[PDB]
Amino acid sequence: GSHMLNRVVLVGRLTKDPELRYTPNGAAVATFTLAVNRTFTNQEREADFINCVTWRRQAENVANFLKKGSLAGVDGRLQTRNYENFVTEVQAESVQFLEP
Amino acid sequence: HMLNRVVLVGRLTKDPELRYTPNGAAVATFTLAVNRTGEREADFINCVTWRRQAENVANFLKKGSLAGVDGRLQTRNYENQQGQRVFVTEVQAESVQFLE
Amino acid sequence: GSHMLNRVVLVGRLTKDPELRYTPNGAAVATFTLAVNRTEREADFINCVTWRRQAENVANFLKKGSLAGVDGRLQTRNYENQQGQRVFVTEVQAESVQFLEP
Amino acid sequence: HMLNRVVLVGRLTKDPELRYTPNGAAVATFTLAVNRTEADFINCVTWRRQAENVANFLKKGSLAGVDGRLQTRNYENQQRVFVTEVQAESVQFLEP
Repeated sequence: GSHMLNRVVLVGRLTKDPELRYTPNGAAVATFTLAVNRTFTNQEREADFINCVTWRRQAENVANFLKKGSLAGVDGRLQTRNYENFVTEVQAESVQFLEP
Repeated sequence: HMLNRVVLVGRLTKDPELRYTPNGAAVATFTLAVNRTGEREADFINCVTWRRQAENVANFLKKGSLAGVDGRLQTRNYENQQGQRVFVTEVQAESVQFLE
Repeated sequence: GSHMLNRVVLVGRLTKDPELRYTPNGAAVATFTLAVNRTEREADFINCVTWRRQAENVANFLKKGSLAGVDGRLQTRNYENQQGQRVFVTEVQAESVQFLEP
Repeated sequence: HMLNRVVLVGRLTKDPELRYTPNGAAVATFTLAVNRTEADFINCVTWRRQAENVANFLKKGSLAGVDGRLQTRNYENQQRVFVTEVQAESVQFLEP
């Protein structure tokens, strides 16, 4: 592929504790959902709920330091896992911990 | 209130769909295939654009055309008629870029 | 004239208190510099500029040491100085400023 | 670390400049003209495989996409010189 860009940057709050597991190849994987407030206001300020996935030390740092309600920033890519009986999620290659 | 930024460059998988709201707001939708580099080879992102940007999409973009998007990631999740939670993730394109 | 994208997103700490000025037409304009840490140089100094309501909020809520997030565009204002040498200016025109300690 | 992400799409103003470091690492610099929504002229830098691709694929006026980070750098002139550049992790361009 030529001329392909895919970049996402989000800051939000985890809706619940992150879920850490390990893949068959032993790679740690931490998942979590990020509530990101919208810019505009309707009628009430709605939010968007974005599923994120992290890998290896990134996933391990997430599991140890981030909890429900923690503020976190992610930098990564949009990835899809559509199947037939669509899924979209953020593959976060960097996670910033905005709280101590 | 919180950071939310998406930038993509890919190629439309089909011709864009255009429609005007009864009040005259143009809304155009399309799906961007973005190639990666055993694992998945590409991702397919649904995009939404409004007003002049949407009229540009409909007049200049077709299946296979190269297009770039700059916007935010939003969700429109809902509960279907069968009590099942359905997840909808889309890119609200604030700016659409294309050749010519 | 077609196919152009310009997007910057940063999180950093203000190295100094923001400076608030007003244009000849009365528009508020606030400037500030962010220290953006890296993963021998430890952080990059990036000059930011904001307008109107965003500038008012920056002036009221952000001070030296405040953590801030910016989303905007890269802009350049290069010129020729008194001695005839070109000097290059790069700054972030922030469309939105997130205050991470309100 | 903190968030620092830049994405640009523009046109090279000049042919890219290919240099090498003492240990043989390729380094390519170029300037992207990005029209405002009048244009901005942003200096970019890339390394190694990406640098080699820039050198033998991009020329004056070529369209190029950049994904990277906003950084500052030091390099003596051929006086101390300080520059603000986009460090490109990936450089995208149109199939030759």
